[PDB]
Amino acid sequence: ALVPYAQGKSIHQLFEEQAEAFPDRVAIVFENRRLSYQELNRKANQLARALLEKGVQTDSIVGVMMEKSIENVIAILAVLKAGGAYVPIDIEYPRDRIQYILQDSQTKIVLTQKSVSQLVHDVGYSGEVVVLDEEQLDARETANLHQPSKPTDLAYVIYTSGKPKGTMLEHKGIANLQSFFQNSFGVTEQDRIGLFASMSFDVSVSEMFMALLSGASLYILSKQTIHDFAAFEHYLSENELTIITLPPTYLTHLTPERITSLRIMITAGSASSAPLVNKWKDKLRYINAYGPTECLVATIWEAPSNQLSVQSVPIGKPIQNTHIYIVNEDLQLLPTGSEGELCIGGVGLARGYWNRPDLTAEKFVDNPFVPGEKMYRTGDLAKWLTDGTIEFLGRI
Ligand SMILES: C#CCOc1ccc([C@@H](N)CC(=O)NS(=O)(=O)OC[C@H]2O[C@@H](n3cnc4c(N)ncnc43)[C@H](O)[C@@H]2O)cc1
Repeated sequence: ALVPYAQGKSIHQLFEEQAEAFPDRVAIVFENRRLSYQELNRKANQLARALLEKGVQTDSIVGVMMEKSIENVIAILAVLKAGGAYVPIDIEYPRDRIQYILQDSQTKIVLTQKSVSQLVHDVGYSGEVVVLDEEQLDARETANLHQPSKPTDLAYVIYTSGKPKGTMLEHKGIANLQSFFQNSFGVTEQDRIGLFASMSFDVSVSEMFMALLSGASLYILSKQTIHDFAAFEHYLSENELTIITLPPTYLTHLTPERITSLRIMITAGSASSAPLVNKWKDKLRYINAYGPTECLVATIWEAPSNQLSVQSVPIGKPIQNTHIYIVNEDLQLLPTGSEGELCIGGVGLARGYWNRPDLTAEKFVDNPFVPGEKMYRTGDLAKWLTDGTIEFLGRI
């Protein structure tokens, strides 16, 4: 790779390495409960062995219908360790949408919990249902499994909206992001990282593995904490959280003077205004992160430090091992200042859309610039600036 990363390693392999180096460090926090890296890893291994016994294997797609919680993360890690990929199904989606995802994904096994069992019943799911807080796992072996794995194996299928489509992401993209987070944000095991997004929104993937592939601690925010801006600020300050990713629409309601310990604020998913950036960029490192679900994150713009106010907010430059092409309708490259479609190549590109071969071929085209690879057509309008940053301009 152009930029070094842990090539050849799976997500759970990278997590296991952190658990070996930082066994007694806090890995995950939810309300009054927490687990160390060693405890989290052992519990994930016990559940992974149960999942293997039930038949989970390479490119098994496993539904997860759970409340955000420590146990939710145990389940994700266990699916990966068993060799499968997870499909997160937010339990607050409407019943019609849950049923569509279950049917489209063709998953034969759904991981849930006692408080969600009735919803699994009421959506009519006829596959295998594992109620995790009814399974007896404590007696199972806790060592790592070392199942066969390749970086090109599926890691997760996340649905977006035509009809919702299951976007298929492999391990390699997240391995590259481990290296990106450590190089570009300087993430270390000392960091304390909040988890804000729904597990059905791929921001949550970034947040979870930003912590757990670096030895840092992951603080899963409760619904009560998110629902009250003052409670959110108090939680971040009392727990001395150092990194958080937010929608700009949430950030606009927060008070910088009430957050004590953040060193990085990332916004993602929509544009931040220049006045919002100006309000935060001198209190901490403000980062605008852009990307489609089809590659998680594609570009970032960190507001340059110790500079006067900005009047606009670029989406920045491609992250490591990722390439941006701004092209016309004939996929020809445009010069600086010309508006065109933002297209993406790189190690984090999705495999495509689950059981949508024509749509996949339409959106993941042959990369004209790198023979043998694919390039994703985002439908986003953009242009280059002469300083080499990109301006997001809306939809084509
Ligand atoms: C470090 C770190 C993690 O960083 C990220 C960054 C982006 C993502 C996205 N995958 C989140 C997202 O919104 N995905 S989405 O599929 O629901 O929507 C993608 C579209 O949203 C818009 N978008 C998306 N980020 C922007 C933007 N920063 N400005 C302005 N429009 C945007 C563009 O239209 C994208 O094509 C996740 C993690």
